[PDB]
Amino acid sequence: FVNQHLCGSHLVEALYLVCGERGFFYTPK
Amino acid sequence: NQHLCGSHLVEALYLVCGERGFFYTPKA
Amino acid sequence: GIVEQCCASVCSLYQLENYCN
Amino acid sequence: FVNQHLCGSHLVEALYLVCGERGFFYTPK
Amino acid sequence: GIVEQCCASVCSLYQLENYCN
Amino acid sequence: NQHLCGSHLVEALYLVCGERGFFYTPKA
Amino acid sequence: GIVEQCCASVCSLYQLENYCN
Amino acid sequence: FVNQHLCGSHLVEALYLVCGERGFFYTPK
Amino acid sequence: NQHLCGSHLVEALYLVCGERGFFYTPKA
Amino acid sequence: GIVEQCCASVCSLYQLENYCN
Amino acid sequence: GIVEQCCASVCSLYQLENYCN
Amino acid sequence: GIVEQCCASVCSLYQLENYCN
Ligand SMILES: [Cl-]
Ligand SMILES: [Cl-]
Ligand SMILES: [Zn+2]
Ligand SMILES: [Zn+2]
Repeated sequence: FVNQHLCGSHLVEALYLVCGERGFFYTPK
Repeated sequence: NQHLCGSHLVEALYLVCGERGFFYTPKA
Repeated sequence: GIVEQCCASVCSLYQLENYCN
Repeated sequence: FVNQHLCGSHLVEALYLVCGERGFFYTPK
Repeated sequence: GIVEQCCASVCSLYQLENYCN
Repeated sequence: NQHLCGSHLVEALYLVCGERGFFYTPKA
Repeated sequence: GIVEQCCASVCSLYQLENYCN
Repeated sequence: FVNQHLCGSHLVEALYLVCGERGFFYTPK
Repeated sequence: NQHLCGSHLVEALYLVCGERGFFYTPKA
Repeated sequence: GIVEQCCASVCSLYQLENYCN
Repeated sequence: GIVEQCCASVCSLYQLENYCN
Repeated sequence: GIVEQCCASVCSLYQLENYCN
């Protein structure tokens, strides 16, 4: 895996791909 | 209304919620 | 949950707001 | 709903989500 | 218009509703 | 050729049409 | 319409150009 | 077809749409 | 694990591979 | 190929790395 | 946090793993 | 190359055709 630059909707796409059926929390500062 | 599934469901959550944040929990 | 309401069934953006923090 | 910053393909995704089966016109200036 | 507002600034989903059929 | 549906169909329209604009009309 | 030609059936990017303004 | 400004994931989406079942190589410099 | 198809499969490849580049070959 | 392993079946991001250049 | 790191800088998929259930 | 042209500048779908199998 590479380091990624991920803003906005791209970040939540990445979380979806990583977490899958486990689900995830999106929590911006 | 539309069916929103997987990556499309979370992009709709981002849209609606934005910097409020959100939770995506299939198991719920 | 969300998958049942929005993916299996259909839902509005208003319904989607229920999953906001 | 929050205010959104939406450029290019992200704007048309948003229009798709809002308008749904109603359809929509994409008309940049 | 609202289109350009969205990208240079911010816009609401309500504003986008103006573009539906 | 591919099947292009929903959000994928409009992103293909954006790509092809760009600043010409486009119409997406399922009812048509 | 577009859904029948491009989603139900398949279509080329050339066919897609028919929906440009 | 119009000229397009395409970075990152948007470029690979475009390659997918153009190439289809033919497949493609993504090769950044 | 999830099913990753079409445009979703290549965006997952971009994510994982990045500036390493990748190949998408359905015929393989 | 990738379609069989990742789309038809399922695969991990580790499996996806096998298609990196 | 990692969220902001991702957008202002870079982040790993490993870091994103911290946000799963 | 064309890849970098696309992001720093603009490119055509025709140019992208050069990357298909
Ligand atoms: Cl972007
Ligand atoms: Cl899909
Ligand atoms: Zn983007
Ligand atoms: Zn999809």
